[PDB]
Amino acid sequence: MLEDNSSTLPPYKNDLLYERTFDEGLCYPWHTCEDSGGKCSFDVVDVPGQPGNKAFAVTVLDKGQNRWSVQMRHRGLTLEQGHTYRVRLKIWADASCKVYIKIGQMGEPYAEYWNNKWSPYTLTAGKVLEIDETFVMDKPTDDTCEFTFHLGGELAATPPYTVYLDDVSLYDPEYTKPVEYILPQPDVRVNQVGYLPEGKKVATVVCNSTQPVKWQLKNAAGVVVLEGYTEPKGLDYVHWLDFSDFATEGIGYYFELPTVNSPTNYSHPFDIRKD
Ligand SMILES: OC[C@H]1O[C@@H](O[C@H]2[C@H](O)[C@@H](O)[C@H](O)O[C@@H]2CO)[C@H](O)[C@@H](O)[C@@H]1O
Ligand SMILES: O=C([O-])C(=O)[O-]
Ligand SMILES: [Mg+2]
Ligand SMILES: [Mg+2]
Ligand code: NI
Repeated sequence: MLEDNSSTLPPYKNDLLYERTFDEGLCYPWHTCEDSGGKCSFDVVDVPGQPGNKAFAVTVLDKGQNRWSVQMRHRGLTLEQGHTYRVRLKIWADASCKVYIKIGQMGEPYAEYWNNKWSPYTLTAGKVLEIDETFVMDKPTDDTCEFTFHLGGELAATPPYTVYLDDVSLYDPEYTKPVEYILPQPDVRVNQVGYLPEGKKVATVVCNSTQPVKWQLKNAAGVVVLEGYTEPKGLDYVHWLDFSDFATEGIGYYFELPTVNSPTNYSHPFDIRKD
């Protein structure tokens, strides 16, 4: 499920970005680009001092010739004329360096629609830069935009070092992500392929009760391997089911809500595994 249930960002459905938190250990569609001598590598890693939180981590390896020689970006975005966008992120580095952040066209003529008025930011070693601001898309609608961070050339410290990105968001109240319609879902909603052992794992539960409800994780053989109570969130009634510490690989896990008087009181099957 693409929904991230971030407890501090605006609604996922109104975000132009598809990955914001990285807490499940995945970064796609975020990716690097290496150009004109630039080299880098990437991973998703835990953040020291922030338990449960993971960050997109791009290691600069060769600065290359230009600032765009090393990039981390998210493509496929449409900025709409007359709309107001809110830009939020946390970025830091384990070497003092600089970064040029922009939202613009991915190809020629490379129009830039937000770019901190053409100014790079400075990332002092270990010090977090947090951005939270708005801009108006007053140019005509463009469907070739990317949210990108240029790290190369003159912006770069002496490699190697790593730049981290987290809770990155592009919010427009008048935008709703494209949708597929889905069949009525069972009461427990999971990621239908699954989770990495080390990733955050929060399922969504809908049920009649306003109060917490008993849940059991069973393996494929139907044996209970973990139990808890849900955490009620709001309106039937939406609850969260956090099983992040469970890390045991297997195929065909599923939940059941044993006390819930519902013929759909389970989840679909899913896997925990490294793939
Ligand atoms: O074509 C090489 C490379 O271009 C990258 O875009 C750069 C471009 O090279 C540069 O002329 C312009 O001023 O900056 C942009 C980036 O904002 C592009 O990002 C790569 O995908 C492409 O392979
Ligand atoms: O903003 C829009 O037009 C939309 O939701 O596609
Ligand atoms: Mg995600
Ligand atoms: Mg995170
Ligand atoms: Ni509009």
